[PDB]
Amino acid sequence: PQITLWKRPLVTIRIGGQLKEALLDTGADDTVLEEMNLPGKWKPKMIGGIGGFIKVRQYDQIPIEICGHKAIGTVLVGPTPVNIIGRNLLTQIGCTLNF
Amino acid sequence: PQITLWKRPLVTIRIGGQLKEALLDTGADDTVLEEMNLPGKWKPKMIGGIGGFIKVRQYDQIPIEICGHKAIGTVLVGPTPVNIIGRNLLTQIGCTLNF
Ligand SMILES: CC[C@H](C)CN(C[C@@H](O)[C@H](Cc1ccccc1)NC(=O)OCCNC(=O)C(Cl)Cl)S(=O)(=O)c1ccc(OC)cc1
Repeated sequence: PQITLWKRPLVTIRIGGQLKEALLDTGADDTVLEEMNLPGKWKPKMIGGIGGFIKVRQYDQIPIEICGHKAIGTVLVGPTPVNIIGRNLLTQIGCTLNF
Repeated sequence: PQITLWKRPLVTIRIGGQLKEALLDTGADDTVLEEMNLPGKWKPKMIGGIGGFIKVRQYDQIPIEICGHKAIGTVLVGPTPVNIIGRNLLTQIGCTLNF
Protein backbone atom coordinates (compact mmCIF):
# COMPACT_ATOMS: atom_id res chain seq x y z
CA PRO A 1 0.00 0.00 0.00
CA GLN A 2 0.86 3.66 -0.10
CA ILE A 3 0.58 5.75 3.05
CA THR A 4 0.48 9.53 2.73
CA LEU A 5 1.76 11.72 5.53
CA TRP A 6 -1.09 14.18 5.97
CA LYS A 7 -1.72 12.36 9.24
CA ARG A 8 0.47 10.23 11.53
CA PRO A 9 1.28 6.96 9.73
CA LEU A 10 -0.32 4.72 12.36
CA VAL A 11 -0.93 1.09 11.50
CA THR A 12 -2.10 -2.01 13.34
CA ILE A 13 0.66 -4.32 14.60
CA ARG A 14 0.46 -7.71 16.29
CA ILE A 15 3.03 -8.64 18.95
CA GLY A 16 3.19 -10.93 21.94
CA GLY A 17 -0.47 -11.74 21.34
CA GLN A 18 -1.66 -8.09 21.50
CA LEU A 19 -2.93 -5.84 18.67
CA LYS A 20 -1.69 -2.25 18.96
CA GLU A 21 -1.44 0.93 16.89
CA ALA A 22 2.09 1.98 15.97
CA LEU A 23 3.84 4.67 13.92
CA LEU A 24 5.75 3.66 10.81
CA ASP A 25 8.82 5.69 11.68
CA THR A 26 11.72 6.22 9.26
CA GLY A 27 13.39 8.42 11.86
CA ALA A 28 13.70 5.51 14.30
CA ASP A 29 16.69 3.15 14.06
CA ASP A 30 15.01 0.68 16.38
CA THR A 31 11.48 -0.38 17.26
CA VAL A 32 10.15 0.94 20.60
CA LEU A 33 6.93 -0.27 22.14
CA GLU A 34 4.94 1.02 25.06
CA GLU A 35 5.39 -0.83 28.31
CA MET A 36 4.08 -4.38 28.04
CA ASN A 37 4.89 -7.44 30.08
CA LEU A 38 6.57 -9.67 27.46
CA PRO A 39 8.05 -13.02 28.48
CA GLY A 40 11.69 -13.95 27.93
CA LYS A 41 15.21 -12.70 28.50
CA TRP A 42 16.01 -9.04 27.87
CA LYS A 43 18.97 -6.63 28.05
CA PRO A 44 18.90 -3.10 29.48
CA LYS A 45 19.36 -0.25 27.03
CA MET A 46 19.01 3.49 26.89
CA ILE A 47 17.76 5.31 23.79
CA GLY A 48 17.73 9.01 23.12
CA GLY A 49 15.70 11.59 21.31
CA ILE A 50 14.15 14.98 21.77
CA GLY A 51 13.95 15.56 25.52
CA GLY A 52 16.73 13.09 26.41
CA PHE A 53 17.03 9.37 27.04
CA ILE A 54 14.65 6.68 28.31
CA LYS A 55 15.41 3.27 29.80
CA VAL A 56 14.11 0.31 27.80
CA ARG A 57 14.20 -3.49 27.81
CA GLN A 58 15.69 -5.09 24.72
CA TYR A 59 14.03 -8.29 23.54
CA ASP A 60 15.41 -10.14 20.53
CA GLN A 61 13.91 -12.32 17.80
CA ILE A 62 10.34 -11.32 18.64
CA PRO A 63 7.75 -12.10 15.90
CA ILE A 64 5.66 -9.09 15.01
CA GLU A 65 3.11 -8.57 12.25
CA ILE A 66 2.86 -5.05 10.79
CA CYS A 67 -0.15 -4.13 8.65
CA GLY A 68 -0.42 -7.85 7.71
CA HIS A 69 3.28 -8.36 6.90
CA LYS A 70 5.30 -10.72 9.08
CA ALA A 71 8.60 -9.64 10.61
CA ILE A 72 10.86 -10.80 13.42
CA GLY A 73 13.51 -8.92 15.31
CA THR A 74 14.51 -6.74 18.20
CA VAL A 75 11.85 -4.80 20.08
CA LEU A 76 12.62 -2.22 22.80
CA VAL A 77 10.05 -1.94 25.60
CA GLY A 78 9.71 1.03 27.90
CA PRO A 79 7.96 4.31 28.73
CA THR A 80 7.65 5.65 25.21
CA PRO A 81 4.57 7.80 24.65
CA VAL A 82 3.80 6.08 21.33
CA ASN A 83 4.50 2.69 19.76
CA ILE A 84 7.26 3.14 17.16
CA ILE A 85 8.10 0.78 14.27
CA GLY A 86 11.71 1.51 13.36
CA ARG A 87 13.90 0.74 10.41
CA ASN A 88 14.92 -2.67 11.77
CA LEU A 89 11.40 -3.90 10.95
CA LEU A 90 10.44 -1.44 8.18
CA THR A 91 13.16 -3.01 5.99
CA GLN A 92 11.73 -6.47 6.66
CA ILE A 93 8.31 -5.47 5.28
CA GLY A 94 9.81 -3.78 2.19
CA CYS A 95 8.88 -0.25 3.24
CA THR A 96 10.40 2.65 1.30
CA LEU A 97 10.12 6.43 1.15
CA ASN A 98 9.12 7.80 -2.24
CA PHE A 99 8.93 11.26 -3.74
CA PRO B 1 13.60 9.04 -5.57
CA GLN B 2 12.78 5.77 -3.84
CA ILE B 3 14.72 5.46 -0.57
CA THR B 4 15.14 2.12 1.20
CA LEU B 5 15.69 1.96 4.96
CA TRP B 6 18.76 -0.19 5.60
CA LYS B 7 20.55 3.05 6.44
CA ARG B 8 19.22 6.27 7.91
CA PRO B 9 17.31 8.32 5.28
CA LEU B 10 19.68 11.31 5.44
CA VAL B 11 19.45 13.96 2.72
CA THR B 12 21.00 17.33 2.01
CA ILE B 13 18.84 20.37 2.55
CA ARG B 14 19.33 24.08 1.71
CA ILE B 15 17.94 26.62 4.22
CA GLY B 16 18.80 30.28 4.89
CA GLY B 17 21.23 29.76 2.01
CA GLN B 18 23.27 27.06 3.79
CA LEU B 19 23.56 23.29 3.25
CA LYS B 20 22.88 20.81 6.06
CA GLU B 21 22.20 17.08 6.41
CA ALA B 22 18.78 16.10 7.71
CA LEU B 23 16.85 12.94 8.50
CA LEU B 24 13.56 12.19 6.72
CA ASP B 25 11.44 11.38 9.76
CA THR B 26 7.90 10.11 9.29
CA GLY B 27 7.44 9.77 13.08
CA ALA B 28 7.83 13.54 13.52
CA ASP B 29 4.81 15.84 13.04
CA ASP B 30 7.14 18.78 12.78
CA THR B 31 10.52 19.72 11.36
CA VAL B 32 13.14 20.41 14.00
CA LEU B 33 16.64 21.67 13.21
CA GLU B 34 19.67 22.00 15.44
CA GLU B 35 20.57 25.43 16.76
CA MET B 36 21.18 27.91 13.94
CA ASN B 37 20.44 31.47 12.89
CA LEU B 38 17.48 32.15 10.59
CA PRO B 39 16.21 35.54 9.45
CA GLY B 40 12.95 37.06 10.64
CA LYS B 41 10.64 36.83 13.61
CA TRP B 42 10.25 33.67 15.65
CA LYS B 43 7.92 32.56 18.47
CA PRO B 44 8.95 30.65 21.61
CA LYS B 45 7.42 27.14 21.55
CA MET B 46 7.77 23.75 23.18
CA ILE B 47 7.84 20.37 21.44
CA GLY B 48 7.82 16.77 22.65
CA GLY B 49 9.78 13.69 21.78
CA ILE B 50 10.61 10.31 23.22
CA GLY B 51 12.53 11.68 26.22
CA GLY B 52 10.38 14.68 27.19
CA PHE B 53 10.00 18.26 26.01
CA ILE B 54 12.37 20.90 24.71
CA LYS B 55 12.16 24.63 24.07
CA VAL B 56 12.33 25.69 20.44
CA ARG B 57 12.16 28.81 18.27
CA GLN B 58 9.26 28.58 15.77
CA TYR B 59 9.99 30.16 12.38
CA ASP B 60 7.01 30.25 10.01
CA GLN B 61 6.88 30.19 6.21
CA ILE B 62 10.57 29.37 5.73
CA PRO B 63 11.77 28.12 2.36
CA ILE B 64 13.79 24.91 2.41
CA GLU B 65 15.02 22.72 -0.49
CA ILE B 66 15.00 19.04 0.51
CA CYS B 67 16.88 16.67 -1.79
CA GLY B 68 16.04 18.95 -4.73
CA HIS B 69 12.38 19.55 -3.84
CA LYS B 70 11.02 22.87 -2.67
CA ALA B 71 9.05 23.34 0.53
CA ILE B 72 8.06 26.48 2.44
CA GLY B 73 6.81 26.01 5.96
CA THR B 74 7.31 25.97 9.69
CA VAL B 75 10.78 25.15 11.02
CA LEU B 76 11.46 24.61 14.72
CA VAL B 77 14.99 25.41 15.91
CA GLY B 78 16.34 23.95 19.12
CA PRO B 79 18.31 21.21 20.90
CA THR B 80 17.22 18.26 18.79
CA PRO B 81 19.73 15.38 18.59
CA VAL B 82 19.65 15.48 14.77
CA ASN B 83 18.11 17.70 12.10
CA ILE B 84 14.74 16.09 11.31
CA ILE B 85 12.36 16.74 8.40
CA GLY B 86 8.86 16.09 9.73
CA ARG B 87 5.52 15.46 8.09
CA ASN B 88 4.73 19.17 7.72
CA LEU B 89 7.40 19.36 5.00
CA LEU B 90 7.42 15.70 3.83
CA THR B 91 3.86 16.27 2.57
CA GLN B 92 4.98 19.38 0.65
CA ILE B 93 7.60 17.41 -1.30
CA GLY B 94 5.10 14.62 -2.06
CA CYS B 95 6.72 12.01 0.17
CA THR B 96 4.82 8.78 0.91
CA LEU B 97 5.58 5.44 2.55
CA ASN B 98 5.21 2.38 0.33
CA PHE B 99 5.35 -1.38 0.94
C1 LIG C 1 14.64 13.10 17.55
C2 LIG C 1 14.19 11.96 16.64
C3 LIG C 1 15.10 10.74 16.83
C4 LIG C 1 16.33 10.84 15.91
C5 LIG C 1 14.32 9.44 16.64
N1 LIG C 1 12.99 9.48 17.29
C6 LIG C 1 11.96 8.98 16.36
C7 LIG C 1 11.09 10.17 15.95
O1 LIG C 1 10.33 9.87 14.78
C8 LIG C 1 10.15 10.59 17.08
C9 LIG C 1 9.04 9.55 17.33
C10 LIG C 1 8.14 10.01 18.48
C11 LIG C 1 6.90 10.57 18.20
C12 LIG C 1 6.08 11.00 19.23
C13 LIG C 1 6.49 10.86 20.55
C14 LIG C 1 7.73 10.31 20.83
C15 LIG C 1 8.55 9.88 19.80
N2 LIG C 1 9.54 11.88 16.76
C16 LIG C 1 9.93 13.05 17.26
O2 LIG C 1 10.85 13.18 18.06
O3 LIG C 1 9.23 14.15 16.86
C17 LIG C 1 9.89 15.31 17.37
C18 LIG C 1 8.91 16.49 17.33
N3 LIG C 1 7.63 16.08 17.91
C19 LIG C 1 6.53 16.01 17.17
O4 LIG C 1 6.53 16.25 15.96
C20 LIG C 1 5.24 15.58 17.88
CL1 LIG C 1 4.84 13.96 17.27
CL2 LIG C 1 5.39 15.51 19.67
S1 LIG C 1 12.93 8.66 18.74
O5 LIG C 1 11.52 8.32 19.04
O6 LIG C 1 13.52 9.54 19.80
C21 LIG C 1 13.90 7.19 18.63
C22 LIG C 1 13.34 6.03 18.12
C23 LIG C 1 14.11 4.87 18.03
C24 LIG C 1 15.44 4.88 18.43
O7 LIG C 1 16.17 3.73 18.34
C25 LIG C 1 17.57 3.97 18.52
C26 LIG C 1 16.00 6.04 18.95
C27 LIG C 1 15.23 7.20 19.04
